[PDB]
Amino acid sequence: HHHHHHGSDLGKKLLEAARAGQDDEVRILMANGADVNATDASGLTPLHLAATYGHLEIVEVLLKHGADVNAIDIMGSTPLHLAALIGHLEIVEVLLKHGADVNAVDTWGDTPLHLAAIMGHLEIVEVLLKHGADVNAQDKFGKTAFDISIDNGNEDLAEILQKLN
Repeated sequence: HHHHHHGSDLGKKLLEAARAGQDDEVRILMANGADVNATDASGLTPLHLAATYGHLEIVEVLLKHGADVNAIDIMGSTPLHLAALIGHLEIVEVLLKHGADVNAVDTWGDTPLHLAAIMGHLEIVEVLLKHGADVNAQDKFGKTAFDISIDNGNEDLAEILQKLN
């Protein structure tokens, strides 16, 4: 007649804390048994959510506790894709330092470089390239980061990418 914590429920709470920036709750939930790699049918893990929503401390805490840096969600996105899309530079850097795959592709063949390019995140583009992003990478639509940048009128970025390559 021993009762136990409800693991699924602690995982759901950990997802909530990671997206909302509740850094102490992240630590407490894992201490009580929450799966660092918890998810739901979306495949967004706590690390995906912390990377999307810009929570640097939480990204660090989750990685220390064994989060999969290269987890993929139902869209094929890794945490690095999401930090690159939303524009969280410091998190891009931390993910790369922990082994994030700089040329990971999502379900449409886009790399983090492609996503930083559409949103015009110049500093992130530079860090990705320094860490090995393939500037010539083509997504499933045949497009490079250069193509995406000029298609969206990101002329400062397109001018940079055209010199590389």
